[PDB]
This record gives sequence, C-alpha cells and structure tokens, in this order.
Amino acid sequence: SEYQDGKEFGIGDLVWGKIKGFSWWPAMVVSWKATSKRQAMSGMRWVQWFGDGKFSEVSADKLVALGLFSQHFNLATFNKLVSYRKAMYHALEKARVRAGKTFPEDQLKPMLEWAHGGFKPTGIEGLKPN
Repeated sequence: SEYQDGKEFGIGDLVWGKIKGFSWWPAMVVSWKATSKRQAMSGMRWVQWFGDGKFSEVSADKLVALGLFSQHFNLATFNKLVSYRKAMYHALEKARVRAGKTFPEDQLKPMLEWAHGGFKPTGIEGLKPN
C-alpha cells in the first residue's frame, strides 16, 4: 500500500521534479526500498534523478508528468548547464524505449524535437511504465 495516499504518481512514472532554487528536473518515481533511506511521508514520493542517480523525497505537488514537456523544459538551463543536457539524454532515452520509438548533442537533437513536439505518434501514453 506504498503511496496509497490519494495523490498522483506511482512507481516507474517519469516526472519533472521541482526543488527550491533549481529548475524542473527529470526523474523517475521509485519505491522507498530502492533508496536505502525510509518510507516516504504521506503526500510525498521518492524520486531518482536522471543524470546523477541520486534520491530525493518530493511532495506530489512538486511533481508533474514528464509528458508535459514543453511546459517544463527550461531552455535557459539547457543552454547553460551540461548536467541538464546529460539529464535530458538519459530521461528521453528511457521515454524512447518505453514508447517503442526509434531515431535514425547530436544524439539529443531528434529526441528533444520528439519530446518538444508531443512525443508523436504515441503521445504521453507511450511513456507509461510496463
């Protein structure tokens, strides 16, 4: 009954997570058992950040589906930080495999165009965990 608090987001979900002083960052919702920490408080979820693999306990109100991409993608942070560019690659690679998508900085370009364009042809349904 982990995360049975009435709030959104379950294990395996791709999300944007917001920490104070940082841009919205891509992550995956994980079970507390993967963290080596403790059970999350009601209303909170454990997430693992793409690019650095670290764990954080984040309020479900500070998470949004990764699928709301153009809405949370930060162009200024993308241009400024190589760590954000690397996080985008790992998050969009996970999204690509889940959606059954195939592509023909250079690797990132068509993945970013696919994400910004609404993850066509599956849309956001293709990012759901199996």
